[PDB]
Amino acid sequence: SMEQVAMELRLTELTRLLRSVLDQLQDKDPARIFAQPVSLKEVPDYLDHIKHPMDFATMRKRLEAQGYKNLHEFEEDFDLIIDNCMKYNARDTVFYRAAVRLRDQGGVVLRQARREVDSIG
Repeated sequence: SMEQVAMELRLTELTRLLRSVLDQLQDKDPARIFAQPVSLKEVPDYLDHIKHPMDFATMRKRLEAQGYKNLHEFEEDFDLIIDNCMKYNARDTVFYRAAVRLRDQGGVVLRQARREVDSIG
């Protein structure tokens, strides 16, 4: 149908905008702490602690399959990255601190993203 195509074009354009958001958030992680999944070879107990691991490469795979239907879904995954880290790592660690700084800096980007998603529809 033509309606199905129009819906698909909307999803494609959301995917465009989420890719730009993802790039901007990942620049706020210059140490690349959140770039890849926590290695289960190197942290063998991780899944005992963290039930839904997340990282920027995993988000990018979902994004490129157009697997985010709305900004809420994308933010859910970003918040997992931060929240998983702040639970597994203690306050005094470079990991925890990196997450706090990513959260704080990403907030600004996500605030305007929400306006753009609503604005463009």
